[PDB]
Amino acid sequence: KVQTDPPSVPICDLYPNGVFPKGQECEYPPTQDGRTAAWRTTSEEKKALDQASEEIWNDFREAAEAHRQVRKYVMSWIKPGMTMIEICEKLEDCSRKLIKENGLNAGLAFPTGCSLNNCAAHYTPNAGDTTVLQYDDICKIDFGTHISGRIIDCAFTVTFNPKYDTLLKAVKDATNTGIKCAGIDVRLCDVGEAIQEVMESYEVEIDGKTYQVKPIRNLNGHSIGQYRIHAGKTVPIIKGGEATRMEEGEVYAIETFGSTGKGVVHDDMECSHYMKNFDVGHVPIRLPRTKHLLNVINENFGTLAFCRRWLDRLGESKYLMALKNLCDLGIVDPYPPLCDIKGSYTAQFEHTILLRPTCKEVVSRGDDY
Ligand SMILES: CCSCC[C@@H](N)[C@H](O)C(=O)N[C@@H](C)c1cccc2ccccc12
Ligand SMILES: [Mn+2]
Ligand SMILES: [Mn+2]
Repeated sequence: KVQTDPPSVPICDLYPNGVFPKGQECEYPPTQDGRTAAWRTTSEEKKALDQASEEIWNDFREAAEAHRQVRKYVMSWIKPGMTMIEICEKLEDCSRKLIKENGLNAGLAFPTGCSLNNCAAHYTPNAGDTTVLQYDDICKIDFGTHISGRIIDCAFTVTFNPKYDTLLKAVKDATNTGIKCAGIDVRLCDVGEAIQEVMESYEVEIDGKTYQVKPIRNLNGHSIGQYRIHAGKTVPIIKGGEATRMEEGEVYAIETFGSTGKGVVHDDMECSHYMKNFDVGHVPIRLPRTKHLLNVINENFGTLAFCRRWLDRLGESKYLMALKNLCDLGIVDPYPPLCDIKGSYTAQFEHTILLRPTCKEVVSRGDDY
C-alpha cells in the first residue's frame, strides 16, 4: 500500500481497487471566436462517451504513475561518473518492477533514451559501450511504459551544470505551450506555430556565447495508438502544416526539442533502436537465424520498439546479421541516433495527453514537470 524507499512495489498493488490517479485535467482551449469549452466538463453526451472508455484511461494512468515514480527515483541518483549502461539498466530494472512486466500485457514501451549533448534522441548504449556521463553533459532521458498497449511517452532533460538552465526552461516552456494549445478540432500546424514562437523567445548564454534557442525542425510530436507509438499524425515544432486537426478520443505525445546548433538532426553513431513496421503483415521466413529472431521479436515486443540490449538479456547472441536481414526486408525499421552539429546542445521535454470527451488530460504530468 506504500512504496518502499527504492521503488519496488508494483503500481498495481499500491491501488487495490484497480483505479489509478488521473493526470492534470484541463478545460479545452477556447477557439479564436472566443468560444469556451466548459460545456464538455459535464455535457451528458460527452460524459457518457468518456466513462465508456474508463478502463482505457485507467490503463494509461497506471503506466503514467509508474513513469512518475521511476523518473523521480532516477533523478535522485543519476550522476556524472556512472556509465550510460549503468544508468539505463538501473532505470529499466525499476520500470519493469513498477509496471509489473507481463509480456505484451504490461512492460516497457520503448528503449531508455539517454541522448547526450548534440545528440537529441534515439541513443541508448549497446553492449560494450563504455561511455560515461560527464558533469557538463546534457542528457535527454526519454523512456516509456505501457499497460495493455496504452503507451506513456514522456521525457525530461538532465544536467548538472547550471549554464544549461535557461535552455532547459526554454524547451520546457515550449512543450507546455504545445500542451496548452492542444485540443479537439485544433489544427496541428497551429500547435507547431505556437511552440516555435515560445521556444524562440528564449535567448541563452553558454560558455561566453549567446544563442537564440531553435526548435529541431525535423523532430516532432505524434498521435499514439494501441501498441503503436506513432499512430499516424505528427505534431510539428515549427510553422509547418501537416494536413489535419486533432480529434476527440485521440492520444498524443507532445514533445519539443531545442538546440543551440542548426536546429536539424541527422543519423549518426551506431544504431540501438529498432521497431517492426506496424503495417507489415506475417512474412514466412526459412533462414534459420532470421526466422528465430523474428519470432523472438514478435513474442517479446510485437510492434513496440526495442534495442540490442533487450535482445542480449533474452539470451540472444550473434543476431546482428539476422537483425540486418529483417531491416533490409523492411520487416523491422532501424532508428539510429539523431544529432545536430558537433558542439551544439539539445534539450527535450515530453508528455502524453488524452483528448477525452469531457476534457484534456496531461496524464503523465507530475510534481516535477
Ligand atoms: C524509435 C521508436 S521509439 C519512439 C521514439 C519516441 N519515444 C520519441 O519521443 C518520438 O516519439 N520521437 C520522435 C521524434 C519520432 C521517432 C521515430 C519516428 C517518428 C514518426 C512520426 C512522428 C515522430 C517520430
Ligand atoms: Mn519519447
Ligand atoms: Mn514521442
